[PDB]
Amino acid sequence: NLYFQGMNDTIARYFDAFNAGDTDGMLACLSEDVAHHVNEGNIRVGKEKFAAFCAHMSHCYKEELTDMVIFATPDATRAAAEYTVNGTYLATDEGLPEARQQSYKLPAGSFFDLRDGLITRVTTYYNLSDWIKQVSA
Amino acid sequence: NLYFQGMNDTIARYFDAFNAGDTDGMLACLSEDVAHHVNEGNIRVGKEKFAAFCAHMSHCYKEELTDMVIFATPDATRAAAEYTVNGTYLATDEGLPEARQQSYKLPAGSFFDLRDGLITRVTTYYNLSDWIKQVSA
Ligand SMILES: [Ca+2]
Repeated sequence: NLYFQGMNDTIARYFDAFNAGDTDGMLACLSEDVAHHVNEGNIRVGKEKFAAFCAHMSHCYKEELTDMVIFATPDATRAAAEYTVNGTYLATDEGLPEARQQSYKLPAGSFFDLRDGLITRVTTYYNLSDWIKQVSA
Repeated sequence: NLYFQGMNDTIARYFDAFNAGDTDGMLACLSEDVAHHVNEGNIRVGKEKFAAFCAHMSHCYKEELTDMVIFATPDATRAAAEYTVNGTYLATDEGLPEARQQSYKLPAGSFFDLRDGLITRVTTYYNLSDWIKQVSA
């Protein structure tokens, strides 16, 4: 059971870009065939969809990630991170509770597939019911 | 880029025990103060609760985990695992759909804290909406 940094630098860049509000930096970390596995949702393929997804998030939420742990990996083609999402609910996300600038804080995690240093798959996990409880009410 | 070896394979033992249906083996991987995060509002602490929880699972589901990838930190105090859950829904779990021996397959992920080689925290995520869709079919 050997572990190393693998392609973790890409994962670091990705999250750093997120915290900077830099979608361009995030997109730069992704392969053209990127499969985004939406929590409690569907699988969205490609950068056009990803950019749209980011825009949507940018409208609804203002967030910063803290307590970031990017795990050592047994395989350069895989990665994992656990962290804390801190945010403000700026504008109502369709189907979710009404936004009134609620403050929230939630544990989260992400798993990835990589190919040659680019993320080919991203799966983000968090407890949606927990979040809903915080913003409802 | 250097490597390290995680010699104490507590996480692997834990999942191996799970697969073998050996709750004793799972319990042995945990600290007396283990915090089982079902959700924010519901953190079950200790081995008595965990054993009851396994009995509950044992009643409702039969599952095997495959495609296991385990991640670590150099200090050995944090870990993550991504895998595939393959099961049969044996008996109804309160608030979930009716059990009819439906088969299901879905990805899942777990995050752990460890101290002195024992699991002190366990959190597991998966696409619940997807699961519900699968068993409702
Ligand atoms: Ca046993």
